[PDB]
Amino acid sequence: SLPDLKIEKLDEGVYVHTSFEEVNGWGVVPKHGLVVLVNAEAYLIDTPFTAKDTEKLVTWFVERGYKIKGSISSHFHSDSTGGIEWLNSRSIPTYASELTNELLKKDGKVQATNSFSGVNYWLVKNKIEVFYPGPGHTPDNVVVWLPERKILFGGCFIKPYGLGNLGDANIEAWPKSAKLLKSKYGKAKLVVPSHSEVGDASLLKLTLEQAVKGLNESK
Ligand SMILES: C[C@H](CS)C(=O)N1CCC[C@H]1C(=O)O
Ligand SMILES: [Zn+2]
Ligand SMILES: [Zn+2]
Repeated sequence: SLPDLKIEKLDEGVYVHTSFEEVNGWGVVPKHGLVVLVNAEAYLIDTPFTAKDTEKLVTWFVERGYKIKGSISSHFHSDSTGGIEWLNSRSIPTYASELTNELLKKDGKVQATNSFSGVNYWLVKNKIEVFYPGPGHTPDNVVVWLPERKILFGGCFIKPYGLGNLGDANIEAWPKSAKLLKSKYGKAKLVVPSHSEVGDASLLKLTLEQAVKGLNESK
């Protein structure tokens, strides 16, 4: 029996959702996601692994009087995009980078309805920003920045302890992308990784260090 979906407040207008799956060859993997509230509207940062969890997550917010305005997926893997098919079926707007959509189509998965290309994208002006630091954990990975709180959702890019599965990784690119991310978001109050506990800006440094080590052990 896996743990039930968890929803907890991280900051004003910000909640973290945690979902769990048994992953072949990796054991039980926890996935952190965010829900960001603007007025009476709610935005999903990453979907839980499954439609069932995504439906539960949406319901929890709908019950509390919020309209689900949009969803954004950090990268193509199912821990970020699992709910897209369901969200699309409910006509709830879904967002991903053009690269992520290309990779999804490739993986035989349902694509986000809306896509953006380019480094910066403001899902909500002045409140939610998507940033692409370049290839790392995957070619398409992006981070989400909340300026009003200085909270960065690292997603699966942030890897303090180990890089994890390198199957889709760009090992050569990653240290450079990490350096770029650290320079841009060193100011961050909080960093929320996908697969590990919430932390301060130091997670950016650790990720860069891990990325360099991985490339080296790699040579
Ligand atoms: C469900 C995730 C996809 S990012 C996964 O398989 N793993 C494998 C180990 C932890 C985590 C990771 O690569 O970050
Ligand atoms: Zn991944
Ligand atoms: Zn992941």
